[PDB]
Formats: sequence, C-alpha cells, structure tokens
Amino acid sequence: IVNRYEKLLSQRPEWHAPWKLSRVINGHLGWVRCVAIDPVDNEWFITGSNDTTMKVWDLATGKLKTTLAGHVMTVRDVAVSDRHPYLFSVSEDKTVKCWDLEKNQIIRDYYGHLSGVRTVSIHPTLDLIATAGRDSVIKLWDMRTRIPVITLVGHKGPINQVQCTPVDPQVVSSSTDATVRLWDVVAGKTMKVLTHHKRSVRATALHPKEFSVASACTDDIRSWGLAEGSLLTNFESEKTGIINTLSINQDDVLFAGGDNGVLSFYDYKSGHKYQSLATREMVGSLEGERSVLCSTFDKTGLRLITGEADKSIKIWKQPGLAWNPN
RNA sequence: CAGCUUUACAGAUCAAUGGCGGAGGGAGGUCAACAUCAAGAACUGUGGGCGCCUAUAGAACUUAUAACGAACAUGGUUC
Repeated sequence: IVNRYEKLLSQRPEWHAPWKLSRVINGHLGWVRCVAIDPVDNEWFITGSNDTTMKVWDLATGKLKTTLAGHVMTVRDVAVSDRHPYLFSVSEDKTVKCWDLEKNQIIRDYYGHLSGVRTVSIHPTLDLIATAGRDSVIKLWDMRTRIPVITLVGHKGPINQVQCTPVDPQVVSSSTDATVRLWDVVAGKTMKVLTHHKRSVRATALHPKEFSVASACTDDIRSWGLAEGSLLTNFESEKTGIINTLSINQDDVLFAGGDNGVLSFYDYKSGHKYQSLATREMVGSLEGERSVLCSTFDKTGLRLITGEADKSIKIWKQPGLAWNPN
C-alpha cells in the first residue's frame, strides 16, 4: 500500500558506524561453530568447534587462554552464565556438559537428549538451563539436580536456537519447521507460534535492552517483541545468503552472518541493512568454505566476534547506505 | 576454747527483710521426632552507639601431628 511506503520513506535510520576487520585468530583446527563471551567482564570469550575442543580467548591480546576437551563429537554451542561461574557447552555427542570455571573441569553432564544437541541457553535469572537438539524438543534442566525438569513438545522438527528471556515468554525456540515459538515453561505449553518465516529459521537472538528477538530463515530477518508475540520488523535481507548467525549489539546494530560469508549489518528495528562485508580466507583454503558460522558481540558492543569456517575467529572493530525500500 | 554463715530443733508476738516459690519427681531404654554438627580458629543472641564499634553476656558437642570415626568401604565424573 501507498500509506505505509510513504511513511517508511519519511522515517530515517540512525548512522551506525561501519565495521572493519581487526583481529583474526587462526587457532582452531576446525569450524569454530560456537562462540560466547562472559557477561560479567569481557576479558575472555570461548569458542566450541568441530575440533571437538573448545578454546578460550583473551579479547585484548587475542591470545589463546586455554583449551577444554570434554566432548567426543563436535561442539555445537556454548553458554557462559552471568549468575554462576559455569560454562555450559553442548555437542552432537548428545552431551550437555557443565564446566566449573573455578577449576576448568566438567561437573554435571546432563543426560536426556536422544540425539545431537544444537543449542543451550542459560536462563538469565533462574539456576536452570535450556537445551534443544535435533530431538525436536527443548528440555529445561534444574542445574542443581542435573535432570530435565520440563520439556516442550510443540515443535515438529529439529530445533536450533533456543533463547531464554526472564519474563513470561521464557523460551524462544526456532526450528527447521520455520516456526519460532514462544513458550510458558510453567504451563508446560506454547503461548504464541510465530510462523512468519518460509524456511528453517536457523538463527535467532534476543535484543539486550529492547525485549525483542531477531530471527532468520534463508533470507528474511524478522524481528519481534515477544510480549504479545507480535511482529516488529522485516529487515532488508533480500538476496543475502543463508543466514547462519544473527547476533544483536547493545547499540541496535544487528549483525547477520551468511553461508556466503557476507557479513551483513543492519540497524535494529529500522530493518535497514547498512553494510555488507566481503569475507576472507587463507591462501590454502577454498573460496566456497569462508562463511561466518557463529558470532556474537561483547557486552559493551564495539567488538563483533565471528567464528568462520576457515578455522578462524575474526573480531571486528568500527557514510551510511541509502534507504530505497521495495 | 571464742566468731559468723548453713542444716537438724522446740514453742513463740510474728512485723521486718531476704532467700527454695506461680513451689510436684528421679533413674534409666541397642526408643523415637526435630535442631545442629569443617568455619575469617571459625560460635550465638541482647540492647546501645549508629552493614560495622562498645558493653552485656552466655557456650552443649566436635578439633591440631587437625577433626564428628583414635574406624574405614563403595560409587560417579574428568585427566
């Protein structure tokens, strides 16, 4: 309609600074298909991989702190907790393990997932984590009693990212069924099922200050306030690659990594793509490989960290692009 | 052999003041329920001074070749 387009044209987005590559830390001998940082501090960030390991990394130096070898198969995801000094990690060996960070050694392997487990999210407020695998089910664990407390049946296929919010919409799943769910853990049921994607929403992330949750199928990055479970915006992601990552920055600077490796940045809520970045790879590696598989920002937000399939981790420092809608 | 404090004693006037006072058990069970027993050598309250000082106090148990055991098993997890 003309009534909306005109309005869109009238409104302007804020000039977010562009992004330039800063650090590249070829250290893993495998994909680096998870990355995470400490809520409390931003000194280190760990990165689980197809190595089977996960390595810890000092941001400032870029130096490899230490390794951790508590899986058999490849690590798919990790989550350092704000409220406790535990690092949860999870691998396609079906193990959702829990590393003490006072001793850097596993403690509570949680057992229950029938098959390769894709993501963890620690609940920001509770002493409870949430994991989901190709199982097609998101189980919540009491961390003390290392048992699945509840489980969330709804989904009809493998479930990827499964973020935890502190409100009522306490889990924000995202499947290959292309539904992204909002659940009520307490009710033992769904509350609202965002079906707006076309394909496997293989990426989703909570906004820090804004109580919303960007989510990405093969192209269209939707983003939504999950209070009602209502759409907020659609991003200009029109011919970008298969969106692997979908991290959001503190300053409303949503990042999206592709299977292409084209690092695409967007103003959040606007839905305005305001940068593209061509990937890079090593002289030995192939041009098809290069692809940002996992990524996240620091708590401040000036450094984006992208794990790419070059067996690398690339950290990114910081005139905006013209609007032009449909 | 003097002095004062307590019991055992008559019969008292019984005020005065104390102390034993709502004055009423003891010994024990291979009997329970609860609490609590590894922490700044580490305890608990009380007010007052304003999470911390200063007086009150209380305190059973376990500990310095460090422990509830002058005793010694088995698991689970990683390496």
